This record gives sequence, C-alpha cells and structure tokens, in this order.
Amino acid sequence: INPKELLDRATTLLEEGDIETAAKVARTAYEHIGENGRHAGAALTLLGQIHVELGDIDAARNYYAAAVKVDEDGSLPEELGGGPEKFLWLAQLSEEGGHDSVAWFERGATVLRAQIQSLMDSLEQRPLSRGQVEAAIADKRRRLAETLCAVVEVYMTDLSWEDDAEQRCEALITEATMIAPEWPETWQTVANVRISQERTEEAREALRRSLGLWTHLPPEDPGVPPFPSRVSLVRLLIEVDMEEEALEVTERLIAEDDLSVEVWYLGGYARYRLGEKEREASG
Repeated sequence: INPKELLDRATTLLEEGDIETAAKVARTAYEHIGENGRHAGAALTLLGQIHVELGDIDAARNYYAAAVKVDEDGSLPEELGGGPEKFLWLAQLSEEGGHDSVAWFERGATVLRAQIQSLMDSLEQRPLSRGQVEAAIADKRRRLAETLCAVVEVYMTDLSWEDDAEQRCEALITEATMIAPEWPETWQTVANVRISQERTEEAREALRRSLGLWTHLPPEDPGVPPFPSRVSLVRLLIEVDMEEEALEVTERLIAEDDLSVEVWYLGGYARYRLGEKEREASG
C-alpha cells in the first residue's frame, strides 16, 4: 500500500548485490505505479539500470526507452523522472551509435546543465548544510564531463563526415576543460582531438598534463583513471611519439591485471618503436 516503498527497497536490494530479487521488487513496483503513474519514470529508469548489471541489454534499453516516453522533456523532478541518466544510457546502449548516440547524449547533457544551475541557485539560498550541495554539484559536473568527452569519441570515430564534426568537438573540449580541469580523461580527449587536427605538439602538452594528474597517485586512490582509459591513453602516447611514457603506463597495467591481451601488444609495440628511435641515433 505504498509506491515509493518498493523502489526504496529495490535500490537497497541493488546495493545489496542481490540483483535478481532487486529486479523482481522493481518490476512488481512498476505494476502498481502503472504505465502513467506519478513515479513511472523513476521506476522504469531503475528497472533499466538493474537489467544492465544483469546482462539483458535489450530489456534495459526498452525500460529506459519507456522511461523517456513518459518524460520526454526530462523536466520532471529526479524523484519522479529519474533524472537525465536514462538519456545517457540510451546513448551508450544504442547499438546504432552515430547521430543516434549523439542525440541522446545531448538530451542528457542539457538536463545536467539545468540541474547544476538550479543547484547553484540553491547555494545562494544556502540550505543549512551546503557541503552536500557542493558534492552533488561536483558529481553532476563530472557526469557532464563524462558525457561531453563521450560525444567527442563518437565524432572522433563514427561521425567524421561534415565540417560540423570538427567545430562541435572544439566546443565540447572547451566545455569539458572548464567543468573538469582535474579529470585526466578530459585532457586525453583534448589531446586526442588535437591529433585529428594534426597539432601534435599540443597533443603532447595535454597528455603530459593528464599524466601529471595521477601518475603520482598510487592505485589505492580513487582518482586513477579506469583500466580502459589508461589503455586508450597508451594508444595516444605512442601515436604522439611519447613511448617512454607508455612504457611506464603499461608496466603498471600488467601488474594490476595479468590477463589483458591488448596491453601486452601495446607495451611491446611501444618498446619496438622506442627501439627504432635508438637505432636512428647512430645510424
């Protein structure tokens, strides 16, 4: 006899690691809410999230797709709407990629910009604890940076047709630079873009800056970039002719995971090319 009750238990069951039951409590929760219930979005988004951690992408994509049909605008309060996350995951999940993925990514980015500015207006009212608001803003900024950089990767990859593709990137990294100067991934994105523009020495500066943001931090620290990000970093360092850097990076990756395949081929090709530079010294 309580709609919110099931969700608050579904989210708790998800953090519990118990996904199977969380999906059940959640799916039942949406039956009571209804197709046009007040909480329809919030539930469907959660339903979508759980089914990602399970493995069923087709269902998770349909959940999020539904959660958007209810709240196309994304205007609705996060408690009911489920916020912009669905927009973001409909972009990642999209097997189509390309302009499809960029479209959804933008729908999410614009909402995050709204949620941030609204929260920045709340700081002015100054609720008794502002540290909670500051933290939440930092998360929204990061999640936005994650989105901006993700669009670039699509324009660096799938979409390389129009001149539009080049300018949109330059504005994306302009924004990524402002909101997340601390995040190494942004400068990797900056670097990667500058490579497309053939501005090689600038790609170095960004990579050097990205490295200097975590290279010191031990693998304890939250801030180290995720594995697949560092693998991408390496792919850039070699393309820029900074093999000595990739050398030190791969050396750390093999220590963390003695099973990855590409990391070894990169570490090798790095020392191959680095070798070819030494052979050029004398002749």
